[PDB]
Amino acid sequence: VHFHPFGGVNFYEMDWSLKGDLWAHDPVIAKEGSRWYVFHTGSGIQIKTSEDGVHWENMGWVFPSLPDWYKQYVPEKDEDHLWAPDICFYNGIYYLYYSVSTFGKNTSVIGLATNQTLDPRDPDYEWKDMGPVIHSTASDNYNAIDPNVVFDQEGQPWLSFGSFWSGIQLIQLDTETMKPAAQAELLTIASRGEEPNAIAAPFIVCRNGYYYLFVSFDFCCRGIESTYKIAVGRSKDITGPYVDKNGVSMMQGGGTILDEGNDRWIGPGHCAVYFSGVSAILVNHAYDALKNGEPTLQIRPLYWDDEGWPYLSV
Ligand SMILES: OC[C@@H]1O[C@@H](OC[C@@H]2O[C@@H](OC[C@@H]3O[C@H](O)[C@H](O)[C@H]3O)[C@H](O)[C@H]2O)[C@H](O)[C@H]1O
Ligand SMILES: [Ca+2]
Repeated sequence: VHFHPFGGVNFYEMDWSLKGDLWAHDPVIAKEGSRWYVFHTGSGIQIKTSEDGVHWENMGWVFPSLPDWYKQYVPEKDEDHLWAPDICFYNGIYYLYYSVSTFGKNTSVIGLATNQTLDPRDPDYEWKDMGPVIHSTASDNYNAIDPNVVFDQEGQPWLSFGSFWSGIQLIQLDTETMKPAAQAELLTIASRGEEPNAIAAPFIVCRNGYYYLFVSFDFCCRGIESTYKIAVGRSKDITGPYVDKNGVSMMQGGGTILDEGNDRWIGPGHCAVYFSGVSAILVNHAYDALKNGEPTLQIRPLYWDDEGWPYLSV
């Protein structure tokens, strides 16, 4: 994946029993040179770095504070937390999308920050505030949070996002601005078909002509009472229709469960999928039943069966 490069590494031959600073919620990963980076929900977007991918250490944050334009979309937040960042590399620039919102509301906005590099040791390092990308108001039937960018095979960039309300959205982005055209159409591509509509954190990857939409089912943010589950569906075309192993549409509650968690790692959710050669990994957070339900970073190798469906190794 050109926008999610990982050099010459085989994820299947790596040790993924993490150590270090592992507190994380809604993580994504990137690798530049010999450094690994994890971005996740928190004050101005939290950052962690690693030399091997096993030992992680906190590495500050993207923004010192919240850009002033946030107030145009979200009531004064005594909170300085930015949610669910997404990272991709395009034309020598790193694009970091993130969310600004208030828990339980859809008065939200997805912003964009760019940088020439992820390494603060490099003089070119500077996270630039490139403003809002797309937003939602209380009157809209979608929620503008949980962004994820994916370039289809044709090299066309797309932004998927959404949490509750009508569900998962999809919209084309322009290659020049990496923001949707003013007239781009917003497409709904997945929904539990229930009320509330507990589906969020979309992440799309293309593998052998198929587009896989990974999403999070049910509830986050409740410690040991979280019920998050990772589900997946696929489509021949990026616009859909995405369907699960049973042929059921993801617009009607369809979705093949990849991980529902257990009594030790509660509600695994908000995943990210990355490739390297034939290997792949699944990244997400899960609540630690042994540590007061604290959100913990998880990275596991992700395999694929002969029928083309993903599955985490035992
Ligand atoms: O930091 C994690 C963050 O939260 C995830 O979604 C949780 C929030 O609740 C969602 O809506 C819950 C309820 O459903 C109805 O629509 C009610 O009106 C509403 O309160 C919101 O979309 C989220 O703010 C996100 O996936 C993740 O970014
Ligand atoms: Ca995400």
